[PDB]
Amino acid sequence: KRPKSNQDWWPSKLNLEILDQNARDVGPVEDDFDYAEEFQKLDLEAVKSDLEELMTSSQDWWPADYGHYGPLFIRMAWHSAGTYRTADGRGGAAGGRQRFAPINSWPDNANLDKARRLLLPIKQKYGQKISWADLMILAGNVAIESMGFKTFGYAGGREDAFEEDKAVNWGPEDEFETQERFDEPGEIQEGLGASVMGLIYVNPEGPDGNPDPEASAKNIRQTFDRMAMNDKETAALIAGGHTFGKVHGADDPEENLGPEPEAAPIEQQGLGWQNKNGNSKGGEMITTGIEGPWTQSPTEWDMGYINNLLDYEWEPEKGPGGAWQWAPKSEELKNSVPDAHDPDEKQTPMMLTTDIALKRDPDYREVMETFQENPMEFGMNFAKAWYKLTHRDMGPPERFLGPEVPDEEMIWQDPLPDADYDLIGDEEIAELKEEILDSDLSVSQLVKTAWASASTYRDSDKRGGANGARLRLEPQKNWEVNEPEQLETVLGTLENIQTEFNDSRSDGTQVSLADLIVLGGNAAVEQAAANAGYDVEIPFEPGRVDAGPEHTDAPSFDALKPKVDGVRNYIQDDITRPAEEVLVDNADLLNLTASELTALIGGMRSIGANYQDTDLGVFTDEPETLTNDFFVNLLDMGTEWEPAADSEHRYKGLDRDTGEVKWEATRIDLIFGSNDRLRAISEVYGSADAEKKLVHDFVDTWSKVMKLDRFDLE
Amino acid sequence: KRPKSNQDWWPSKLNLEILDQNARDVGPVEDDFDYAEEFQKLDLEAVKSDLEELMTSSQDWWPADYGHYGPLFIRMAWHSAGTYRTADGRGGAAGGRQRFAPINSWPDNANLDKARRLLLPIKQKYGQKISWADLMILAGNVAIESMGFKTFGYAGGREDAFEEDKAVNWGPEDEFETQERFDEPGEIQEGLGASVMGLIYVNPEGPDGNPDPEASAKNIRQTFDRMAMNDKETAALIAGGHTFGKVHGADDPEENLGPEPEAAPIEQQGLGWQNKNGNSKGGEMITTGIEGPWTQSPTEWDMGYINNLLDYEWEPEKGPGGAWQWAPKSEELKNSVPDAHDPDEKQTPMMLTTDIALKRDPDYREVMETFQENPMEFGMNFAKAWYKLTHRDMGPPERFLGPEVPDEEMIWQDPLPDADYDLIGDEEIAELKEEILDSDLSVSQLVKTAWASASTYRDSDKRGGANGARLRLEPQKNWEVNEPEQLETVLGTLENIQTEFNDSRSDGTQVSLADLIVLGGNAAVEQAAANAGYDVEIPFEPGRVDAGPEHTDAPSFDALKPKVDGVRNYIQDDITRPAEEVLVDNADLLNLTASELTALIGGMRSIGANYQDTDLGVFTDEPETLTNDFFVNLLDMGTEWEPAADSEHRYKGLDRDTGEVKWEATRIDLIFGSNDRLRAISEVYGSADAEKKLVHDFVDTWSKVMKLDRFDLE
Ligand code: HEM
Ligand code: HEM
Repeated sequence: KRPKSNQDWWPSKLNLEILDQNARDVGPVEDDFDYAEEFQKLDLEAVKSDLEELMTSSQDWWPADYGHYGPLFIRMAWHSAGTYRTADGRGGAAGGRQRFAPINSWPDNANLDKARRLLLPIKQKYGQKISWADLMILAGNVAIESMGFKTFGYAGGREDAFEEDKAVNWGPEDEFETQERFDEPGEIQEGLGASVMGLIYVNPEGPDGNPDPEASAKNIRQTFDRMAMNDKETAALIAGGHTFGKVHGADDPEENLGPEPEAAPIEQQGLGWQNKNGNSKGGEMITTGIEGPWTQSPTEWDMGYINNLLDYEWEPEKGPGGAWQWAPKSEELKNSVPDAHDPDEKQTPMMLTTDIALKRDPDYREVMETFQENPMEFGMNFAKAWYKLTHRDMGPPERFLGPEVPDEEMIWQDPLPDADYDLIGDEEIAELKEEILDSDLSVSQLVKTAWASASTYRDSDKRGGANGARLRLEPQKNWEVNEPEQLETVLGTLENIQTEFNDSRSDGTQVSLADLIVLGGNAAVEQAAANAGYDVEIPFEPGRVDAGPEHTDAPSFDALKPKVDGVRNYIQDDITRPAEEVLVDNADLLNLTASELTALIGGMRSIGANYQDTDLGVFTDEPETLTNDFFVNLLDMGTEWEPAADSEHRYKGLDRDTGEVKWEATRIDLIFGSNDRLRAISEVYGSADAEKKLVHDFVDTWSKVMKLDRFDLE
Repeated sequence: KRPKSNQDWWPSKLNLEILDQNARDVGPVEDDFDYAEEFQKLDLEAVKSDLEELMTSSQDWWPADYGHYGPLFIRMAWHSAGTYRTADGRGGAAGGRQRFAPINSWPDNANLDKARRLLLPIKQKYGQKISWADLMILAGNVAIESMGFKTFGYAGGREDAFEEDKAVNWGPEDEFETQERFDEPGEIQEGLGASVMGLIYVNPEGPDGNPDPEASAKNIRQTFDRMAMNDKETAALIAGGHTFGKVHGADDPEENLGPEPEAAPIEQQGLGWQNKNGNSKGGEMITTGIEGPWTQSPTEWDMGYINNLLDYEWEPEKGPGGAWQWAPKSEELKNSVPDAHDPDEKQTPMMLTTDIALKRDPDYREVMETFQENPMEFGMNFAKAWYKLTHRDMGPPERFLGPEVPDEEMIWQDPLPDADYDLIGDEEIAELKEEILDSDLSVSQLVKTAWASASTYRDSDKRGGANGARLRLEPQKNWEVNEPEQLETVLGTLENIQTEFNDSRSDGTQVSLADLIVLGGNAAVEQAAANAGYDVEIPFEPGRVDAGPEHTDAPSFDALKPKVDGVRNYIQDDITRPAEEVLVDNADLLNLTASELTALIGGMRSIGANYQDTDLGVFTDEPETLTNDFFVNLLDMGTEWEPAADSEHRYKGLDRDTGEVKWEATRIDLIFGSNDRLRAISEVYGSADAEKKLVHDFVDTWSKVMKLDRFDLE
């Protein structure tokens, strides 16, 4: 048989495997392989041209609906991106992870295995010059254009992954298609982008299986919100999407379909959901168990969805697949649509409960009425929403590659202004460094501030970072954890230095505040390393610009607000998970390994950049002196730890003999002396001959983070 | 709140996580770090001195029994190495994985956490000069020595790991201290080195908690047997070991012992089994539940154990912990032992069912009585057994470091003779290759033999390999998988070449057959790459020697016989687990990553090197031509797969269109097209631009395997 993981014996075991994924890069791709350069060689048109032909080139193992694969492809692209949550920036189409488990075997993704397979020849024909990730999205764009609708634009740059993202928590559900995340529609558990396990957003039949339109709209609203989309956008996407294709439910899924890809027989070769009677189906295709098309020309762009929905009355019912769907009360629409694979046959259009919801909900109804009224208005709303949906997790404008990239930059891209001046030289740097070090700013003020600036970055959707100095703008400048008043004192001193330096210059040379913040932090760290007798030259990359409120959709940054900050030992008093889990989860967003996280926090405590300047976890007598004191003192058996009475996050380190309190700390600090893998790393650094190693590891990690968002020069 | 791994949703999903461990090296240690080197700097004498000192430096947080930690440390090293199994070479102490879960939290390791803790100060003092793995075994040694007994020797070199070995399969059970592996004592499930999940070998209370000295001996023998130990060794170890220390269990641990390390509070800093009524008590100490010493002088080496067990008779009785144990029927030995912690108290000796199993079982008594007669024979066997027990998973002599390594090289180290001649230069290396390609031996044959010669290497215990050429000796020359008669022929031709080469040498240069075997493969791989238009030169390391049958424990090599071999597509028709699972398991013994495996096999099928020259998986038109034809043809949807009629491992690839039989394959071939992650790699290599990459990735993987045992170069 198979082994048994440690998570099985102890459920609460810290999941450090998410950090290990950051150590190596599974897959056969070279380390020095620059995907950007490869795509830069791709001939996008030839690919789009080939996809054009595929659109109507039906293979027998999965005959095209209406002799056109367009609709199916669209559903595939939309699902590839639709798993995206704003809370952590994970999911999405950035890695093309729909291809790996568990996503590839999600109920909602039924038969998308066949759609991906169809792209296999083209994918092999261009090879590394196009990722599955970029390809699935482009397959949607081409599909949409081929059926008569122009797209706002397209961009390449999405690098394929070679495994699932272990960091993503898809929910508490223990079974697919079931939910334990909401008691009332619109009341889903924090951080989740769906209302049901295995589904992209909501249950197509209605909440909890009930054909309640009004209720459906509440979950549609919340789920989409948690995906960075409003009413206009949601309505446009749902309506523009269902303008094409159909839903397949010839018969009940729970009896006619085989195991999902992951549970399928090896001779299936990655496919799954094999239909008992056959998979080369047409008039018997089953996907979700719901049957029928939405419009009269499922392969053409038009006002078919909106007109069918708004101009006719619909009644709930049980379809041939035994699932909820709606039909018209009139005989006008009956048999007005040709059968997906048959000539001598017509089909009556249908409507999902989630569709009736755009009509029953009063706000979705205004928006929909507007659209029906102005096709041009609905067209662009859909064009722009589609473009945002499929590029939302790619990062700033610098990352979007190719000839079809819109000259216009959207706000959600968190655009950065150009630096219209000359970059400071090696001489100005040392100059400004001393200037800063001469101010009344402590090493802890400079470190804390630079940490607040760069720590907002998250590798999941390439958002945040220290470039742009958004830390001084809303909402970051007012986040509790950034100690607003404290931050203001520091930012003032730096802005003055920026002004003074900018004025005295007589050659167009200027220095951005965003740049000074980080530099002032490298200086503080160097100084802390100097107070311990270590000469270190921290690499500084000048070039960061200062973004303005006009380049910041303030409300969207609230998503990057940390609930826990290891480095500053901050724990919001309401988190559900234990501090350490969030610690690890946040660490993963900064691409840290268990070791890098360990060196960071450890080195930090010796310095003392704590929130509200506490001493929690500061196991040293010489603060602002970079040493391995944290590990040495933490591991001292002479000291014993116990929870602090009437405390929720505080712990006391007592002398096992005298009983006297020696230190105070949190789970963030203690986790490195309890978890077996981490304690093992704390022993290396806590050894008598490793201080220099720690100093250097801490610096490396500190430098890595400061530059995380420096995409332009990667 | 934690990501529900793909493991739960699909309990049968291939576990590629073990191959992922080979892609990266978790832990804060530099790539260019040579432990064996940092070790050479270590003043071993200083370490031993501090170790003997620590032996009588009791810590208030865990008082030293009898005022000496020696016995406890002996157990620590005992359990540290006693988890080794010859079947896969896993377990052991060569990595010191006792520190990591699940091992560190196994019921049989209760309180061993305090034992490893007592060694923290020392480990810290010496840092990278001594690994935890080497320190634990060195502590057991030093523990015995200070108790009047010299050790046969000691060798450092065990590299510290920073995580468990996810590749180890400890058993099918779903709970600790319960077994579902054996009905009758001695009918244990093959592949397992213990009779009960969570134990090192067996249950100290006898099979299923039943004090049946006879049945206990039946398992005591199969366990030690599966751990490379015979009767004499089994008796000496157990007896010599129990000549020290006692068994603790003042009360029932089932109700007086806190959570095990992994499930203990964070304040307990990695420690576990917190005594409910005072952990610093000492007098009140609970570990396994059984209470009492074996000898009247627990801190003195002598015949106390064998004397008490043989000179008197014992009877069953539930001890002060609810566990089965024995005591003297006669009241002569009553209070013959001083109390471990109470200066004003005495205590009566006790024996475990495992200690009575040695008296009852025939072949055991014979040994025990021979020992009692000759105290020296007991010594020579125990000393040598203790040395074999703590070093058998470290590899050949090449890997034994330090100033205390015995000069006499043991048989279990699988010694290799010294080349008594001059190596061959690039000049001769070139000739030899051109000469092997002039023979009538085909690429297939050459490639196949080289693989048979090296594939036996396993990273777990560093055994097997192409150096020594055991392939031509017993038992390997007669392994079904090697095709004896075929192997016979190939070697003959190679030997004739070795001959004609050595005889023509006007100097002292001579070529081993071992080198020639590997030099044949390399040249054959280059030829195959040449027929594909790629000119490649594989790096070759001359210097291997030919081992003789004299210094070869033929029987102990059966554990290296594989039941599956993807390169040659060999599948034993008795393997319980699915072929692909074994394929992965073995690939881990070779330290290959998902990618490497994939390239290896895919490239190999284009060459055609199957067991019995079958056309299984050979999806190519031009064999012995290294290309990416395997991936191109495995991925072609124009082909459909299905299980073969009346065949266990066979699958046929028909033409979706015609229905004509296109290819034939086995799960080993088809897995690369079914598993999500593996398929991701196959698509890379099967692209219209991957061939050259595959050829190079193939050579590098092949070149790697050929050198797995070349420690001498490391
Ligand atoms: C409130 C969120 C929505 C709900 C619950 C939902 C619903 C569903 C259901 C149940 C199906 C049928 C699949 C099948 O049986 O084959 C389908 C697909 C389809 N979806 Fe939607 N979806 C949502 C929206 C979106 C968006 C946001 C768009 C695209 C911008 C779009 C896309 C399409 C197209 C083109 C098809 C038909 C594919 C074909 O004919 O193969 N969907 N959807
Ligand atoms: C069939 C195999 C054996 C069984 C099931 C077994 C049994 C046990 C158990 C139940 C304990 C006591 C744990 C406790 O209460 O603290 C103990 C330990 C002890 N064992 Fe064994 N053992 C085997 C053999 C061996 C071997 C081969 C060695 C090492 C050469 C060894 C040496 C020791 C020592 C020195 C102690 C006492 C530790 C102390 O004072 O704290 N044993 N054993």
